Amino acid sequence: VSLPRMVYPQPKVLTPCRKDVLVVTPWLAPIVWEGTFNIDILNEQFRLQNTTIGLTVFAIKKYVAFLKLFLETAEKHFMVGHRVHYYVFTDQPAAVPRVTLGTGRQLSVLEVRRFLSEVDYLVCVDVDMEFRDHVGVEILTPLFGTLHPGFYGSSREAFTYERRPQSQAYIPKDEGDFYYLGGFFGGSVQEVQRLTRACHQAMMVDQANGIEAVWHDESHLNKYLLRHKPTKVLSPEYLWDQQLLGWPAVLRKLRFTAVP
Ligand SMILES: [Hg+2]
Ligand SMILES: [Hg+2]
Ligand SMILES: [Hg+2]
Repeated sequence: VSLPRMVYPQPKVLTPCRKDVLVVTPWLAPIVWEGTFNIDILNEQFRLQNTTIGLTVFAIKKYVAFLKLFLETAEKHFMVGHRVHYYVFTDQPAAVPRVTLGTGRQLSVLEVRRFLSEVDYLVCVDVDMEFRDHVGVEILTPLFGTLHPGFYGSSREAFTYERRPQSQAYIPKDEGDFYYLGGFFGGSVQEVQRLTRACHQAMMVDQANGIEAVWHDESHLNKYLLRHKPTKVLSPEYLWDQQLLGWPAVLRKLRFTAVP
């Protein structure tokens, strides 16, 4: 459907949006930084499609204690205005806190195909986190990864990829675009299921061969995103640790952060 009339600042062809950072990958995927997007335009596009976003978290054992702050802050910052379905995977269904949700937002508790019928996009994150600023439809795309906040300025030789050729997650020293985080990725339901299927299969082959990748699921994620380039990449605004890394000039917003 057509966008409505909208009044906003004209984009300037001869003024870059950011001169301090890379805003597009060599495969022409945007790298999402503050200042690259007009959220009013994007909200319109995604609302006109009545987009539903699934947000998945695993909260096992002691980690169920992090759900309250996670969900409360998500209510304030994650996809506000859009349909959201939270999926909490937990071994303790009765310990899930009763958090008040905005309209159009729901939570399912899954004790430890349906995703295809219930949501358009899946976003997969860690529970021991909090939202501190806007995380919205600017991230949505067929497949996205997030730049690890400890490695975004590193050479590829310094990336902590799996370096043993015996592992399915093996990446040699001369290969690699970025170091993506295991704790924040997503995409269309189809692409996320493809990713998780590929990673599960690679992990089985490694297990059969007596090897475990150096950073586990993150190592396999990195191999997958090397071979299947993400259609957007999120900047470290989208997963930061202020205690460990401070607040550099390059970060105009800290959107989603570690909870000590
Ligand atoms: Hg997921
Ligand atoms: Hg896996
Ligand atoms: Hg993976």
